[PDB]
Amino acid sequence: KVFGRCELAAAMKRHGLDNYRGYSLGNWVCAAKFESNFNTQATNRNTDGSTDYGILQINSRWWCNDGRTPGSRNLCNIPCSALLSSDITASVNCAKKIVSDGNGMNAWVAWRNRCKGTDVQAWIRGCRL
Ligand SMILES: [Cl-]
Ligand SMILES: [Cl-]
Ligand SMILES: [Cl-]
Ligand SMILES: [Cl-]
Ligand SMILES: [Cl-]
Ligand SMILES: [Cl-]
Ligand SMILES: [Cl-]
Ligand code: NA
Repeated sequence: KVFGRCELAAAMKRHGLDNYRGYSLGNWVCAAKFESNFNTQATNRNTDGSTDYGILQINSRWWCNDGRTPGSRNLCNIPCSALLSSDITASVNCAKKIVSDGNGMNAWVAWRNRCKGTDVQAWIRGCRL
C-alpha cells in the first residue's frame, strides 16, 4: 500500500505513535516519507546482507527474522514479511521498541539526516487528525 501523507498520519495516530517517546506525529511521517516514500512494501538490502522492511525500513540485523541475516537478532519477535502489510500495526509495534532502545529516532539514519531539527509539523499540516 502507498499511503497519502495525512492518511498515514491518521493511521500512525490510530496506533498510538503520535508523541510516542515524545516524538510528534510529523517526525514519524517525515521518517516514513524518506525511509519508504509511504510504501508499505518497500524492501532495501544493506551492504552487510541485512535487509530493511516496510514503511519505517526496520532492519533484519536486530528487529525481525528473514532467515537470511546470519548472526542477527529478532527483537520484535516477528517475521520481517509482517512489516510489509497494508495494516501498519506490526511496523508501529516494532518501531515503538526501536525508539525506546536508547537513541530515540536517531536509529533511523534518514530521520537524523533529513527530518531531525526541521519543521516536521509541515508533514501533518492540513490533516484532519
Ligand atoms: Cl508527501
Ligand atoms: Cl509534528
Ligand atoms: Cl536470519
Ligand atoms: Cl532475538
Ligand atoms: Cl519468522
Ligand atoms: Cl493501518
Ligand atoms: Cl529521545
Ligand atoms: Na534478524
